[PDB]
Amino acid sequence: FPRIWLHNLGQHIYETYG
Repeated sequence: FPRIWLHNLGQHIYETYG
């Protein structure tokens, strides 16, 4: 489940387009 540490990685993308 992406909910694991794979979920915090999605937050990085936001900074790239933030």
